[PDB]
Amino acid sequence: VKDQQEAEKKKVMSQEIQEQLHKQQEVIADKQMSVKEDLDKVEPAVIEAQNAVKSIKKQHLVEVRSMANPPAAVKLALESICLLLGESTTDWKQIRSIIMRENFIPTIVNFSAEEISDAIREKMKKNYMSNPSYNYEIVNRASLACGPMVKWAIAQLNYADMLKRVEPLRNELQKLEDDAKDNQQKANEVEQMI
Repeated sequence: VKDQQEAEKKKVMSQEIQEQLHKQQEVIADKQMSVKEDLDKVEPAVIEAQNAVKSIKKQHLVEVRSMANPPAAVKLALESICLLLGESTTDWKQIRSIIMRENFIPTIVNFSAEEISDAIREKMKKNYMSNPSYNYEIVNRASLACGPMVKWAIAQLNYADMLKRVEPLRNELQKLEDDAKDNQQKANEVEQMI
């Protein structure tokens, strides 16, 4: 009778612990659903960036390849994507060689800034946050040859700010979803033990 009273006290404590773990799991599941909405926003923003990538004309790329003395606005617009791939050269005679090469088109197709280094991106942020060319009005006025590709560059830098935010949010979600599932399994195991 004393051993059964001690086991009954241990069972009531484990019952209260199992209730607290079930409430903690429900709070974790609510936090997981809130970061899931953030993850859905980031996935549509990535999809919009991919749609901007698809919005490329083959003719518009070679207008840049056939341009020998361009407006200074479109010259800076290609300097935006020059160092994105990692070319520090700024002369137009020398930078038209990367534009001229055929490696230039498929690299724009599969491109991701998730793999792009933070340090080079920081250089892409510092230089291009001062640009009149970054303003979608200067490029459009200068040419519609640089309109869509510059629109893709703008999308990508906005995507990188959204991404500092996204790596934090997704890290939170992986932790929140994993903690919610582990808390639910633990809640089931403790309810079975109770």
